[PDB]
Amino acid sequence: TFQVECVESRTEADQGQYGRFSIEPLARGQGTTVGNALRRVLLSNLEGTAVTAVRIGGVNHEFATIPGVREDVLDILLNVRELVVHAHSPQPQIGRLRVVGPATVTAADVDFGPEVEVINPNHYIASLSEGATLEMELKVEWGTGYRAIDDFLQLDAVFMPVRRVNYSVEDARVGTAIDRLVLEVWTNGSLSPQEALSQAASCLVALFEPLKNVS
Amino acid sequence: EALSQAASCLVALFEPLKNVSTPESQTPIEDLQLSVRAYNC
DNA sequence: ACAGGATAAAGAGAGAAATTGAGCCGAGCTTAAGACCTCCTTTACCTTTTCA
Repeated sequence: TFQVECVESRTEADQGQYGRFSIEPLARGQGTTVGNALRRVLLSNLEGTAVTAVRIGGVNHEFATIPGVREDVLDILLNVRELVVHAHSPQPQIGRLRVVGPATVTAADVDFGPEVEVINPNHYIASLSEGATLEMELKVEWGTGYRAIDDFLQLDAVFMPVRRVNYSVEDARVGTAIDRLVLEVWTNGSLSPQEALSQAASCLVALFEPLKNVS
Repeated sequence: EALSQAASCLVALFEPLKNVSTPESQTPIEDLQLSVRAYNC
């Protein structure tokens, strides 16, 4: 019997949200149990969307250049691996970019479908000079956890909605040994930290439920 | 039964985090129809 | 060390004083209910002003 209270919530400019929760009173040793389980589930067992592959018109390898584009293929790939998207359908989607001329290519230029929302609309991707056309095709998939790899260039997508999890255990002794959990959650903005916390708790409850009524 | 009790404790531990995260009394005393004396006091 | 001698300063003996506490009382004191007299309020109806 405890009470979870969001002490603080923020929305950093990069659209990355932050939250801190105080959970108390917890019995001695339960703070670490809850904190570690929540951290593992949040960072490893939440679903999210990320750019899995990309095709660029004019190149064929990661170590290649694009005439008139300040960055090369590698810089664009790294700038796109951190592009944050959120899909409303379990079906993989394809977005198309075709900016041209002097321009700063940001996330807003990607023509995703109605089912894909770019969390940060101004996310630097490339900088085109005069008489340059950047033709790009991005593929968005549904996955969990950072996933390194072994036509379309395969990418090491970051499916994680949650960016960072920290927890600390204090002592709320009034006058036994009671504990208090302080949980800090940084999310990339695709989910609020309260939605990420709710989904992590749902996964844990679903894991521990069948271990109760039989064995 | 210890495995069952431990699982029950865990489920009860993570349950609160699953989804947690009258017109007559507003009447001004003028409508009480008090005596002018009581009202004024 | 031990014995004798001189002395003053500190105990025992008693009653008489002064307190003292103890019972046994009724005089002082408190409590509660009811009645009961000033002071005040507010009304209903006026009279008495200043003015168009």
